Amino acid sequence: MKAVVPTGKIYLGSPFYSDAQRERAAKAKELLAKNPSIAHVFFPFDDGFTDPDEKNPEIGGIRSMVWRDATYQNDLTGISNATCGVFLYDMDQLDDGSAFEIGFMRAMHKPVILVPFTEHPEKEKKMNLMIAQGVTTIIDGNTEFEKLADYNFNECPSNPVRGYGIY
Amino acid sequence: MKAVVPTGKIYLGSPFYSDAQRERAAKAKELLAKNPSIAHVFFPFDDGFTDPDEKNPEIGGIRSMVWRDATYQNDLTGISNATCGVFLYDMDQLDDGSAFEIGFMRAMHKPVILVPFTEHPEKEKKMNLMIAQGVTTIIDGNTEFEKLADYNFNECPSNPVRGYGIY
Amino acid sequence: MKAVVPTGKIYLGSPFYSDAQRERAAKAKELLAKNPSIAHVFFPFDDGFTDPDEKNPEIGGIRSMVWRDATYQNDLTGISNATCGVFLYDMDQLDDGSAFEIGFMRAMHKPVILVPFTEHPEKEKKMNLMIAQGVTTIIDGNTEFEKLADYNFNECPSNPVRGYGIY
Ligand SMILES: O=c1[nH]c2nccn2c2nc[nH]c12
Ligand SMILES: O=c1[nH]c2nccn2c2nc[nH]c12
Repeated sequence: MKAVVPTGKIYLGSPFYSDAQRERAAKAKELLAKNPSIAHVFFPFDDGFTDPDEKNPEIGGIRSMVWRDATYQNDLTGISNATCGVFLYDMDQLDDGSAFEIGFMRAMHKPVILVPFTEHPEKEKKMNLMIAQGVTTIIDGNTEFEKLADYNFNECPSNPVRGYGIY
Repeated sequence: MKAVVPTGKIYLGSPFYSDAQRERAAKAKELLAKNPSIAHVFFPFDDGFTDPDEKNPEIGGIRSMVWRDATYQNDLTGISNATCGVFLYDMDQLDDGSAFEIGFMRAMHKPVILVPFTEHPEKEKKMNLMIAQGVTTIIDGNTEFEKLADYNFNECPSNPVRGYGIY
Repeated sequence: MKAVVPTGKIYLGSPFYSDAQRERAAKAKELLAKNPSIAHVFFPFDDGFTDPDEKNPEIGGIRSMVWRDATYQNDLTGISNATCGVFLYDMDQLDDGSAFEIGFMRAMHKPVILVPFTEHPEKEKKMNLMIAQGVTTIIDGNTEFEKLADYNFNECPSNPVRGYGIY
């Protein structure tokens, strides 16, 4: 039914190194900010843990175990707090972090919205079975990105992945 | 304590074919709508998934696997998002869907409010052990239905099933 | 990133026998009430279940199984509804109830804020490995209690236990 207050709490999973990825994430953020069903959005790369004992940290890049633990746990906490996952999913460069997180959320029985992106529509349209069956809602990033502004995250209606060859 | 905003998110479980069942559901919805502790109510039958490749689908009839998956997942998603379950539970015609959902929610450690209905109070008062022990709060549907309007769904105080013979 | 509404739902775990304990709980409650990230706070001892069939029940005495079940379940329900745990943790008299609840919440992947108190700073600073590693954020109760008023419970940033000997 119609929610009295917004209840949607989104875990936004995405790689964040290159341009386009960062641009995708930013646009996703604005779109979600326009959605009246959303109470909160968590994006892992926004904040960050600082290890006082960590000298000259990179990103390459050997990191302290304290930093690793704190950041990983910040992400798991984000998944725990979240009601649903929204993943900006690069089909050209598969991100195993995002896949890990999708599997994690599905094991918790939480709904997962997959938002796939490709710069090669001329190439074969294929998906790993675990992703294709694991995700509960697909919203195409190249053609339907704008739907993130209107999607009812209070209820997260299903939309099974179809039209992808499956391996 | 007193909630700053309503936090109650209800999964409302009930069969929805017959008259009476539908009436029960409607009254339940109104009562819950009057409750200030509730942020959201999900009722499985309100919306629906439409499989484009499904021609002339019948309730009770053979359904496509896509529709089955999407609908089942819509319910599981509702259970996931919910903080608690409220089941309009017909003691005269046992619904195994509702029982399934009760078990699912209890396995997730979520509280379950059972709202039993009978058209034969003069008849034997008996309940299956898994339901009687599984549910955390009982509110009699014939005599206490109205309590759905005032019950504090921010905290869901317990009220164990008593007065039922157990098999 | 920034919440549209507060989403923090706190399970406040603490013993409630001594005046010192009750005072800690009270101050904690007041501090949390000032936190704009918090939607709701649950404290187990605030309310109570009353077993009509229980004659002259005594705190610390033999309790009816109905009371035991209902009360235990009220706590588990509090943990279920909660997004995170905040534990007023007496390092001088270890409370196994609170520890139980911490383990329960961590098994559910929920974040746990430990707020340790000691009146014997002269003694060695030691912690059980399961508590030190189980907890996701430590806020010292003796020196940093007030931080409960400002902490962002929408996201619950990590802060690993350091400075304690580990046994
Ligand atoms: O720096 C990060 N690398 C990274 N790989 C996977 C998740 N994350 C993550 N979340 C927050 N910061 C980071
Ligand atoms: O609500 C309670 N929770 C709880 N955990 C451990 C003991 N207790 C306790 N004793 C009386 N009421 C309670």
